[PDB]
Amino acid sequence: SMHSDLTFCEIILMEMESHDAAWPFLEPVNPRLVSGYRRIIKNPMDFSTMRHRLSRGGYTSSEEFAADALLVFDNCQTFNEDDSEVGKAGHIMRRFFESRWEEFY
Ligand SMILES: CCc1ccc2[nH]c(-c3cnnn3C)nc2c1
Repeated sequence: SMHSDLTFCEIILMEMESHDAAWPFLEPVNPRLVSGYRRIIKNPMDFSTMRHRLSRGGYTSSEEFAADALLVFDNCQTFNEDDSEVGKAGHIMRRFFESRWEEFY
């Protein structure tokens, strides 16, 4: 299970999930709602997958956790136009994440 040294990552992820701009990223991009996603995006990532991976010990380091957070935002900017609702949400969430991360790094 999660090592206590990563509790700060657990908190950041919780805070991300609570943000209104997080709605596109809470669960895996859902083929019932979004077509052609995995055709383009080879490494999907979302906050629920991160939350479960973190809790079960699937992140050894904060670097691995942050890499998955950045994958959420990188995938979003690959798939979505910057002026789309989901594209804008991704940029909000990247800034929110980086601002919390930079309190530690
Ligand atoms: C469950 C509600 C919902 C509906 C549409 C969505 N679209 C995206 C998304 C994420 N990254 N790219 N897209 C297009 N998340 C969504 C969530």
